[PDB]
Amino acid sequence: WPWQVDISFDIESLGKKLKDLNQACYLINHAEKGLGIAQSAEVLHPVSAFAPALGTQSLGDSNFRRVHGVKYAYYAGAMANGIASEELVIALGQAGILCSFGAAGLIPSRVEAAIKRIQAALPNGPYAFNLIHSPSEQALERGSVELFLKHQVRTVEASAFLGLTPQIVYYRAAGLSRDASGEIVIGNKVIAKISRTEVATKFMEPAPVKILQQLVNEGLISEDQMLMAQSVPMADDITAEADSGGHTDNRPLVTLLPTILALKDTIQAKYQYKTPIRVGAGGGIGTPDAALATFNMGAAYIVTGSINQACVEAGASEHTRKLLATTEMADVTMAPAADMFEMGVKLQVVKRGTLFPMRANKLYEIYTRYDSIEAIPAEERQKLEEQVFRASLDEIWAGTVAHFNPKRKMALIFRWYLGLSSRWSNTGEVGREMDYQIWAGPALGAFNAWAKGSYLDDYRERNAVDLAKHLMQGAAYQARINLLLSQGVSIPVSLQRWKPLQ
Amino acid sequence: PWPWQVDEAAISFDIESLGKKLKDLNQACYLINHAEKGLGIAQSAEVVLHPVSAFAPALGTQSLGDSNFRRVHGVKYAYYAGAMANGIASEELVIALGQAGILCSFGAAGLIPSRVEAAIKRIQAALPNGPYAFNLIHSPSEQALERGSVELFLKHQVRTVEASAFLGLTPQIVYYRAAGLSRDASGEIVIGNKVIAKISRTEVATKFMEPAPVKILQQLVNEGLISEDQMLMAQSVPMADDITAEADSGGHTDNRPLVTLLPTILALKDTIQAKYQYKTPIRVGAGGGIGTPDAALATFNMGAAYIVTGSINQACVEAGASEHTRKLLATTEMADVTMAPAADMFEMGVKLQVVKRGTLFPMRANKLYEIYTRYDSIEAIPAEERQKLEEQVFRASLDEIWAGTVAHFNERDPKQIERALDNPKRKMALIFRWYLGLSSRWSNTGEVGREMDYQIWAGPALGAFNAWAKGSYLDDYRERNAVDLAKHLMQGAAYQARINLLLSQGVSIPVSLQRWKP
Ligand SMILES: Cc1cc2nc3c(=O)[nH]c(=O)nc-3n(C[C@H](O)[C@H](O)[C@H](O)COP(=O)(O)O)c2cc1C
Ligand SMILES: Cc1cc2nc3c(=O)[nH]c(=O)nc-3n(C[C@H](O)[C@H](O)[C@H](O)COP(=O)(O)O)c2cc1C
Ligand SMILES: [Ca+2]
Ligand SMILES: [Ca+2]
Repeated sequence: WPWQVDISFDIESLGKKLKDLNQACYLINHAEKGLGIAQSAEVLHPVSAFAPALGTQSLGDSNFRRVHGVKYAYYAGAMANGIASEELVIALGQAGILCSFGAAGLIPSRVEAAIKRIQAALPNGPYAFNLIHSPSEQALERGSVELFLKHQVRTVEASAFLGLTPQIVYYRAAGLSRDASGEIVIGNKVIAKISRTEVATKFMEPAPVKILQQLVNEGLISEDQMLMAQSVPMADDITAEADSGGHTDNRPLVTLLPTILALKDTIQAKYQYKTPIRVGAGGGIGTPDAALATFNMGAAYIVTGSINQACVEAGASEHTRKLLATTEMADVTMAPAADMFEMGVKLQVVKRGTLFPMRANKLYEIYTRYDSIEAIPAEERQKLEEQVFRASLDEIWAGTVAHFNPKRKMALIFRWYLGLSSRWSNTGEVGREMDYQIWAGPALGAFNAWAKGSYLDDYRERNAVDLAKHLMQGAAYQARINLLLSQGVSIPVSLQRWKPLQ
Repeated sequence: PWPWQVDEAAISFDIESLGKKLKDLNQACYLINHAEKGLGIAQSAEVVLHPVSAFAPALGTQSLGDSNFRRVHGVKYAYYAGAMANGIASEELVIALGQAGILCSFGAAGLIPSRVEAAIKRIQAALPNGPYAFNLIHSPSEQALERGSVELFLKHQVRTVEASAFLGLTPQIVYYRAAGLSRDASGEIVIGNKVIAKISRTEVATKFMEPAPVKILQQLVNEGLISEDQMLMAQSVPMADDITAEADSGGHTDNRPLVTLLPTILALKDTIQAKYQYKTPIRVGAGGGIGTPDAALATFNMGAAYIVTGSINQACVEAGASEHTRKLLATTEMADVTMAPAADMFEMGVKLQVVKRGTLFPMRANKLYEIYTRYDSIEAIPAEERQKLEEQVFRASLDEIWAGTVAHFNERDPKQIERALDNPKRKMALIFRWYLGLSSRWSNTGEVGREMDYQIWAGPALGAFNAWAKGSYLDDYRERNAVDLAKHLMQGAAYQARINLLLSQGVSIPVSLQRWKP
């Protein structure tokens, strides 16, 4: 290196200079004091190692930040039933951070209200809305899309898809237009969250002609839109969702992400889109360490979820938040999902401080083993009635009927619990604590452990914005440390990691 | 920020040339954003003609991982190929890796002592100065056997053991460690017998990071097995030099996320190292999920001293696995693995990670656990379900299987047969375990006609590998050499570090150059 200097061997000061990512670091050894650092040099103590000013903006894909209009290559993933609440979106968006409104499970009127509120607060973004695939209820998907289009909601996080549907195709294609120069403008942005290559492929490739044609025919998109749709991917960003809270197939981040990046390279080479497809990732990200790891694999951006439910902005009860602050990595497990209960799908939930997973598991065993509720041995039937429902199955069924084969009846009854248990947690239903269904992964325990001993120990002091900052600033910090280490600098262990001190 | 300038015609804008130069890790890279032709790159600069807008130093694989790991183990990369049972991590594998300066752990688990001794002799002939290791697997039921292995290792001066499946210390692993301790000419401690402990739980890591306890040491001294000075020395050095954090992986696993497990173990390391202040610090590396350069890089950059591979090595021509298996393994995609009942600890619900494409083992094994748990006894299994097992799985009556098992365990370990009845559950388990046991052997040896029952250990790392490799010469199983894979992961990781660097400076690197490809 070409520099020399004439500052500093003061350990506390070493920490301060290292942590200022807005300034370059010039490193000196000598003897003693034996590692020194300066923030200015000149083209006579020469310089042994260097780190440039590289901050949070240096992580991830700059195009992600440009396209979404955000300060970080980060987003807070949707959380069902308004858990990713209006307050959450607004707080994050006010900070220049992307967040997906948790539309899943909410009624249309509720979603409309959220749109209005969010748009009032964030007239020029950033924000996204969750569009969840609803296999059983196509009309509902159509409805959400119409709403989004009606209000010019420009960004959607598409999740739980098994491939394309006419509704997501419609959203995508309806946003396309030509600029003065004749180039395609992609007005409706899509972030497709996936865990399989088969589905990723569908979103990385253009929409099919036949679906497009029907949309033209139905008067939903224009001929040119149909044409344009054939030359742009179905999503701008692909979120690889590894092992995570909620619905998940438990794939390792370190294998999923690389696999999807491989796929990306393949598709990009084949289509040569003018704007390259981006691949980001989530699932397991609760620390600076994990955040950096994910960027380091080639993630365009990172996604958090579990840690955000723990924050004061989230639509989750005080009880629940409090409990989330104590939840360790061993305190989560797989349990039956209300959605696709019948096929045995499971989701990752909290199992300490609640009996939900045991109870859900019981409902599945019973559902699968009996023909009808009548076949359930008056025996365990009565314990269910006592411990789970707190009312005869018949009475549950009556309520259900007012909310409007025997196997189907049994499911409908059981889904009362599977469904309401999530609501109970979200709203804080008193006396129903032991039945709270609370979605979370190992990310949360990771976070908690990382934060132990800090101000973050108090659930009341957890703000989504702050968490984002820690992950991003921490990652950036640790990137600098790696750079110096790579060069043979002896950074003291106590400075090697970003910890929450303030 | 950059104090150099560069004369044109040293610069290229050529994309073929960009790639070549980026990939040359022995030379630094000076980048310039020219009005045109845009991105340029040179490998020499002035110091005052265009100014430099981005830089990457010459930094190669040696900057990855812990240099002490390399010095201590006498290897050229901070990497090791993990043990694979029943000789899957074969003599051929160990030799090929060791000959290249790459650490490999011989798969001694399940092999008989004479076989292990033969292995030792062959390996030591080929590698008189290393590097190599031997797997010492904990056998909770069978301390005499663990004892024999250590005895064999000490006899032949096998200096490096990969200690796996431990739940804590045992007198055998302690003996191994302590017996290797000597003084140098200055009186300093020499750690002759190196130990790499592979763990997934903090409770176990802790034991291996701390010194051997007084009580066991004292015992060894009393038995005449180690000297008093060796006992003294043992109190100042860790039980293991290296701790491998094993995340989600092929074979036995508790499916821990690498991105949460490794930082947890590193933090523990820091704590213990700070407490004991060992002259040579304890190190933590990691495996589980490492099948690509991206993953390798991220792992190093989390703080791993080294990386460990396992699933990908089984796929290589040196592995002690059948040609059929190896060929299969090249077809395995990331979702083509699943958890299945383990033969070892079947009854306790222990599972392991196996291939589920091109073999029905997992489906069949899972069915067995289902049946075992559901029914009181073999006689209670619905006639037609039991029939389908006999046709499709056992290829014989359950009573014929039982017959063989009795005969077998009566010559080997009659305790099982005794214990197992009156108690139909245990008898049923014993019968089912016949399949769980042999299915591995079938794969390893390539039993003809038992292809759909092959038990083949593997995690998603293999799938990621296959995806990474797709379209390359590596598509052909016959072209997969362990050394080559190691080198690809190491060099690729180095390459990606440079790419990341440059990207972080805002350099527009073409998508096709962002990842290291075969
Ligand atoms: C309580 C909770 C609710 C969630 N709800 C949704 C949802 O409705 N739709 C969706 O696509 N993802 C949902 N997610 C997934 C997150 O958006 C994110 O992808 C995931 O949580 C990241 O993994 P992590 O849990 O390891 O952080 C939810 C996650 C949690 C923890
Ligand atoms: C087929 C196979 C056999 C293995 N046998 C052993 C063994 O006998 N002892 C052991 O400690 N680890 C064993 N392992 C684990 C590997 O040594 C290594 O730790 C692990 O495979 C790395 O994770 P990965 O599968 O994601 O690469 C085995 C792994 C595989 C795939
Ligand atoms: Ca999820
Ligand atoms: Ca394993």
